[PDB]
This record gives sequence, structure tokens and C-alpha cells, in this order.
Amino acid sequence: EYRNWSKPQCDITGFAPFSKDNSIRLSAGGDIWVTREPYVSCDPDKCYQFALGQGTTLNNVHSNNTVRDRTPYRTLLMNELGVPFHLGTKQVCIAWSSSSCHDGKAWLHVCITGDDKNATASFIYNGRLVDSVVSWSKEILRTQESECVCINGTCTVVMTDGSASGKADTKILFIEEGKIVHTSTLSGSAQHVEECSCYPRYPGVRCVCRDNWKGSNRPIVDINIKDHSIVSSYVCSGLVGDTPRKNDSSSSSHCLDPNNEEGGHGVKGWAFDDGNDVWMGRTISEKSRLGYETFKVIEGWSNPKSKLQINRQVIVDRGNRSGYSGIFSVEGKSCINRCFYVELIRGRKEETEVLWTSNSIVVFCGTSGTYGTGSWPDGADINLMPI
Ligand SMILES: *[C@@H]1O[C@H](CO)[C@@H](O[C@@H]2O[C@H](CO)[C@@H](O[C@@H]3O[C@H](CO)[C@@H](O)[C@H](O[C@H]4O[C@H](CO)[C@@H](O)[C@H](O)[C@@H]4O[C@H]4O[C@H](CO)[C@@H](O)[C@H](O)[C@@H]4O[C@H]4O[C@H](CO)[C@@H](O)[C@H](O)[C@@H]4O)[C@@H]3O)[C@H](O)[C@H]2NC(C)=O)[C@H](O)[C@H]1NC(C)=O
Ligand SMILES: CC(=O)N[C@H]1[C@H]([C@H](O)[C@H](O)CO)O[C@H](S(=O)(=O)O)C[C@@H]1N
Ligand SMILES: *[C@@H]1O[C@H](CO)[C@@H](O)[C@H](O)[C@H]1NC(C)=O
Ligand SMILES: [Ca+2]
Ligand code: NI
Repeated sequence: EYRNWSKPQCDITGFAPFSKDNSIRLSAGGDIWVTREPYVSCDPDKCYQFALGQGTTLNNVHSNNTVRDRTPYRTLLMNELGVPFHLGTKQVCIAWSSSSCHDGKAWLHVCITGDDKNATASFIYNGRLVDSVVSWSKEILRTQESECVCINGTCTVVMTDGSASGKADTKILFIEEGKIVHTSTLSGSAQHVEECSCYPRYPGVRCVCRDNWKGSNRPIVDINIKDHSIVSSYVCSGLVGDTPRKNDSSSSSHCLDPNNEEGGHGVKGWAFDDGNDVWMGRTISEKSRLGYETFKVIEGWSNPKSKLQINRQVIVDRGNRSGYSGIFSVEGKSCINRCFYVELIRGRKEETEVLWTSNSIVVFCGTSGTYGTGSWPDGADINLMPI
């Protein structure tokens, strides 16, 4: 009954529309949670949307100044995918940073809350607290903000503690039925790792992450489930996936080093390999969280000089706000499929018409079929929203 994900990756020609929740538009005529850092994860039957609530609904005095990242009121929300975060939504744990995943039998939730310099991560499995760990470097323990990955009952989750603009202490935790059974330190060539988007790649787990220090190319962390070994590098592709970054004409990348091109800061993102090619998404603006696009870089997984992209799709047009994005994987009859969500951020600080900060989501899944074009932005009229 445990998931093992021992099927080949599906053939992927692109991505087709899967879900959208319209939560900000709904917020203007209904009681909807303020959120950020959303993600998607599916049990063997159905998918769920998650997000970090801000302990308030949008049309509510407490939505003021929800641009703040960490408060004791943030909790992890969980609904079936496509059900918006209404007041019946379950808060599954206290968290201003989270990861969740289903091992085939039950849900694991990794939830981080508490003091910036002395946070706690609770591990909740099958509806009960099984373990916890304290911040090891006293500098904002934080994790993936997207699904973890379980193989044969062993789940893995990437966690970082320490500087956001320098060497930090990243660890890969191995969790069985909610108990931390082993911990490995980040090893290899990735020099800064945050907010990993991880996927099953039998027999292991592979992650594409955020370098917040010197890289606008994304780190890769590869996790061996059996022997707990870790290796790490960077997505080779000369079309890089972080924001900020240089323009397509002047950017470059390395397979084993951060490129040092607009490296500081970043945004959660994702990519995955298909042979020597790489599928990746990124904002369309190279400086800001405007627009979202996907495409395949031919030999982009192994050749750091390639900028040869194909199969581009606009998900969110360049005139509209995007935000975080991350991967999740869905088991099919004969192959493992790859999907992604996009966070559509509205409000402060970039938009000052309102006092709050929140998001909606849109979701696409890989397809072996055909597909057209479009743009699926947030759609809320900020000028007519409650303040
Ligand atoms: C990160 O988080 C971790 C985990 O939360 C932190 O580690 C924890 O830190 C706790 C605080 O130091 C520690 O609890 C303490 O344990 C010591 C034993 O080593 C114990 O003595 C402490 O209790 C005294 O101090 C607390 C304040 O912290 C008082 O509220 C309490 O009343 C106790 O003070 C009383 O007794 C002392 C006797 O020695 C007197 O000095 C003091 O004046 C006071 O006396 C009054 O009451 C007396 C009766 O007890 C009475 O005789 C007298 O007349 C007075 O009326 C406290 O329990 C945890 O053990 C520790 N946890 C772990 C797992 O290590 C860590 O600090 C955090 N780190 C950062 C960087 O934030
Ligand atoms: C745990 C935590 O506070 N995470 C926040 C990160 C973090 O500050 C950076 O990754 C640097 O460590 O920043 C993002 S962002 O949207 O501001 O880019 C917002 C997130 N809530
Ligand atoms: C929102 O918060 C700021 C300070 O955090 C405060 O000065 C301002 O008055 C608040 N606005 C409202 C409408 O309460
Ligand atoms: Ca960066
Ligand atoms: Ni270099």
C-alpha cells in the first residue's frame, strides 16, 4: 500500500489546464482566507490544495499588513483541489513554513512555527504528532513549501536553517510514519538551497530548488532513499529559471556552480529532466514576479551552453502577477506524471490599492496529447476590492 512510484515518467509534450480557484475574486463577495506559499499534493485518489493561512479572512480588519511572513497565527490550510479556502477549511497544523506528502497510507505534514531564532518543526503523520526538531542554526528554520516525496514508506523533506544571503545549513530528513529516522547534511555542489520542488525519480527523489545567495540557475538536490546519500549541482540550462536573473541574450549557467548573475534573492520554482532535455517554468519578467511561462530546453539538463527552447507555453501573461510555483507528481495507470501550480500574488507591497497580501492559484498538468494557448491570471479587480 505504500507508494513506490516505480513507473517511468510520462511522455510530456507540454501541459494542459488542470485547476484554478479564483480565490481573490471570490474574496470580494465571501469570507475567504488570506494565504501565501500555496502548493498541491495528491493522495492516491485525489489532489488537495494547501496554503499558509494568515489567521484571517481577506474582508476582515486582520488582513492589514499580511505581507508579513512569520506570525504565530499562520497555519497550514488543506482542501480538495478546486475547493477555495472558505471558513470550513481545515487548519492541519501551526506553520509559517511547511511541506506535506502522502506515503500511500496516510498524510505527513512538516510544520514550522515559533521564534525566528528558535523555531520548531512538528512532524504530524496519520493525524497525530510523531516527532519534532528544533532549529539547528537559530536563523529561521524553513522548508520546501511544496510536497515532500515518499518511497516504500520513507518520506524525504529538505530543510534549511541559517543565512538567506550566505552559506546556510541545509539538511535532508528521512521520515517513516512521522518519525525522523535519519538526517543527512547537504553535500555536493549546490551552494545555497531553499524551497525545494522535489519529485519521485525511482529509485530516488530529485529536487530543483532556489539559490537565494549567488545563483539565478536553480540548484538540484538528488536524494538516495536507500543509503541516504546526497549529491547536488545546478540545472545546466543557459536559460535559467530563477527571478531575478539576466535576460535571455546575456544570461549563462553552470552545471556545478552558481552563475553569480543576479544571484541574490530568488523565487520558488521547479524543473524536471527528460533525458538530456529539461522542462522548466519561470516568471516571464526576469526582474519581477510578472507572468509565467513553461518550455523545454533541448539538452538543457546536461549542456550549460544550450539556450535552445521549444514548446513554450504562456501560463500567465506578462501583464499579470505570478509568484511561487512548484511541482507535484501524479501516478497514472502506466507512468508518473508531472504537474505544477502557480501562485498568483495580489496586494502589498507591489500593489498599494489594498492593505493585504494574498494569492489565488492556477494548476496545469503534463500531457502526452495536444493543447492550445491562453492566459489564466488572478482576475481580481484590485481597485474594487475591500481594502
Ligand atoms: C530554544 O528553545 C529551547 C526549548 O524551549 C530552550 O531551552 C530551554 O530553556 C529553558 C529556559 O532556560 C529551560 O528551562 C529551564 O530549566 C532550568 C534547569 O536547567 C530551570 O531552572 C528553569 O526554571 C527557572 O527559570 C525559569 C525561567 O526560564 C523560571 O520561570 C522558573 O521559575 C525557574 O526560576 C526559578 O528557579 C530558579 C532556581 O534556580 C531561580 O533562579 C529563579 O529565581 C526562580 O526562582 C523562583 O522560583 C523558585 C522555585 O523554582 C523558588 O525557589 C524561588 O524562591 C523563586 O520563587 C527553566 O525551567 C529548558 O530546560 C530548556 N529546554 C531544553 C530542552 O534544553 C532554549 O533556551 C531556546 N534557545 C534560544 C536561543 O532561544
Ligand atoms: C520562512 C520564510 O520566511 N520564508 C519566506 C522567504 C525567505 O525570506 C527567503 O526564502 C530567504 O530565506 O521569502 C519569501 S519571498 O516571497 O519574500 O521571496 C517569502 C517566504 N515566506
Ligand atoms: C495597518 O497597519 C499599520 C501598521 O502596521 C497602521 O499604521 C495602519 O493604521 C493600519 N491600517 C488600518 C486600516 O488599520
Ligand atoms: Ca537567486
Ligand atoms: Ni562561473
